[PDB]
Amino acid sequence: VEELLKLAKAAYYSGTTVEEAYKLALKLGISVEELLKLAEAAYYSGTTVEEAYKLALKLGISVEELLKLAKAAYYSGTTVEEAYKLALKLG
Amino acid sequence: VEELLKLAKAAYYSGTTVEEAYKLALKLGISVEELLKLAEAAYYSGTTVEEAYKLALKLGISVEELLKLAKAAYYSGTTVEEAYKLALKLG
Amino acid sequence: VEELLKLAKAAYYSGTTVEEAYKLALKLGISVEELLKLAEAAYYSGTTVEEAYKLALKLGISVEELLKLAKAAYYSGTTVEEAYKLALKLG
Amino acid sequence: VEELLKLAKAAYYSGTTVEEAYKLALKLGISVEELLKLAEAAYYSGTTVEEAYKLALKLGISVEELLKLAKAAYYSGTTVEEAYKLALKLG
Amino acid sequence: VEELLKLAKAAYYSGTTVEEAYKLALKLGISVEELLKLAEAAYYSGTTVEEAYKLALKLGISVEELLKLAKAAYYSGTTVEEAYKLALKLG
Amino acid sequence: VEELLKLAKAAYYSGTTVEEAYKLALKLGISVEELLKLAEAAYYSGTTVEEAYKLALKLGISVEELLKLAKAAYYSGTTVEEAYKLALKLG
Amino acid sequence: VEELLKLAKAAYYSGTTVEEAYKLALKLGISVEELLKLAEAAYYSGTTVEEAYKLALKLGISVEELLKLAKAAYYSGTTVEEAYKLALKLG
Amino acid sequence: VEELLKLAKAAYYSGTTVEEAYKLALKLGISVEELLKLAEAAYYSGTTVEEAYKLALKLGISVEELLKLAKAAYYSGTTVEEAYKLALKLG
Repeated sequence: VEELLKLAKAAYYSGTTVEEAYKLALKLGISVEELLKLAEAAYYSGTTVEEAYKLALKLGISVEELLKLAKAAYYSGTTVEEAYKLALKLG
Repeated sequence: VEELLKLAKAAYYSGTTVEEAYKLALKLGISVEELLKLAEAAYYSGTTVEEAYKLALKLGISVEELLKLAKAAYYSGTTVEEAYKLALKLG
Repeated sequence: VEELLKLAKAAYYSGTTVEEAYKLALKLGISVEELLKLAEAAYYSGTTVEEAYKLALKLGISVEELLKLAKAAYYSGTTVEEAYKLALKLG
Repeated sequence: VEELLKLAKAAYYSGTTVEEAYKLALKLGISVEELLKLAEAAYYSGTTVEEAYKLALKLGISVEELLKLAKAAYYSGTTVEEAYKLALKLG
Repeated sequence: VEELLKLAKAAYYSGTTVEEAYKLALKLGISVEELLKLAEAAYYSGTTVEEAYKLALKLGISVEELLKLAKAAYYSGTTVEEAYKLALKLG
Repeated sequence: VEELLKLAKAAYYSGTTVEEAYKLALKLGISVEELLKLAEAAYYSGTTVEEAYKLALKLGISVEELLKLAKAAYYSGTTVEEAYKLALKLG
Repeated sequence: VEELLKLAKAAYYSGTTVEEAYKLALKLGISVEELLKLAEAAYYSGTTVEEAYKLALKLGISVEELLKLAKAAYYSGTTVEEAYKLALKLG
Repeated sequence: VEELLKLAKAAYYSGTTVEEAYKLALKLGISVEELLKLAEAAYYSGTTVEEAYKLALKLGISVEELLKLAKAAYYSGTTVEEAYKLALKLG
């Protein structure tokens, strides 16, 4: 029932349903926790979940770091990529 | 004094007074913790506490599982029963 | 520096200054933690700190129990004494 | 990404940007944690981060103690210096 | 407006909304400061705010000590409990 | 030269020039500090400075409280008015 | 060791080494603090340190006023001289 | 709980565990503050904590001066010893 609640939260974030979220979590071969993180991230950044996961592999990072980066980017008022580049520019 | 505070929180949730909550806790033969859980659940679902407990026996579950089901149902925009059926449907 | 902050919080709650709070803490022979608890309590109940402390002895309880009783009373919409009587009526 | 988030919080608090915050952290030769602390302090006290740091050296104290003093001063309705003088006055 | 800002920080940290944060502050009968502390703690530790609070009562400690333990645990790469056990082990 | 720098910051925020900012600060009969606060606020909220000042009188508050409310609203993802109403609803 | 650190920060700002900075500090007969201020200024304005000091004598001002003028000019998007003329124009 | 956190930070910096850091703090007969300073220093210099502490005696200075020298060296791009020699060359 817990995973279901997580899925319901993710479905809330992505504006979709719970079944779609469930199939999407399988498609990307991930757990519901990672899916929820990616949901929060995608919501704070203003993109989709799949785009989020793709950017998460592109920059070669985990879902937590990506969520944190999406929050940070939301604060600073930029995209996640600009925020990563800024994270590296200062080392 | 702790149980009384629990009862006061439950009274906040259920919109009643503390004595009604106590007599209700006797009626259903439950503890103040279970009563408080059922209160939160009843708030998230939009039903009464007694209705909540009855649904908790109907579906043959605990108060905690019922609470989780009420949150899950609250996000997706359905009732607790639809949430139970969906909880079994996806395994 | 911490104890001073406790005194400043208590002074905020009781609407007085920090020196007054300190002297009140001396007068009643209590610690700044107990003073802060009694301050919060006094605010939730809508009385002074001294009234709160006197009520704490009247009912023969600790500062923690009194604070919990003040919270409970804040929720239920009654006095701390009525809440105590309700705490006894239900055992 | 964590340090970047700290920098984003500090940049939010100080109303500046994140790069400006980092360069400010270089100027004063401090860490991002100290920078964020000095930011909070500066907000509760109503000064800049640099002013906060100068006041922090003036009194020969740490950033944490200064933060506590800024909170205390914010509550009591005084400046950080009067709060220090009060910190010594009461021993 | 200040308490509201604290609630907004806590709501940002916990990834929820502000109203949810307030109702969460009622549920646990705590102040917004304690709520924010428990939020930070929950972030550094990787748990919920409620889980954080339960762990805070389990060990019979304050919210500040718990926050410090969550930071320590985040740095050292352990749980908050192992950090507590380490806090006692070294005396 | 300080007031001029403040005016340059405000002109940065409002996307206008320094002379316009100066005449605008006179028009509203305010100091440059209040103007800068209103600039930050108007930027975080996505409105003009005059609209900001008008909302600041409408709700009968100061410039600092309004800036804090604009930041909070920026975090929560709502307008300043909804944030004020939420600030009152919970008391 | 402090002055050396100031010199190292100044060396960061001016992009040179520490010895060049020291000999430059002798050349202009100034202290390391003034040198550091002039470094920051030179960075914000996009000129050299010597150019900065020469402009500081040209306009007959201190290093601090020149720094403030460089920031002010940096926001509005003009040179320090335009900023001086504008500083006098508005009184 | 604070001293434990200092030890955890130092353990982060030195890449070891907290117990190792504690035993190192005993071996060298120093406080956790000095240990943390020496940790930061050792990180900025790219050596171990013991090397840093030995270098602190070699040059006959305090932990603060050594940390400042490590920062300076980090900026200028040299070793702590070369930075010390530069600190003496300029008097």
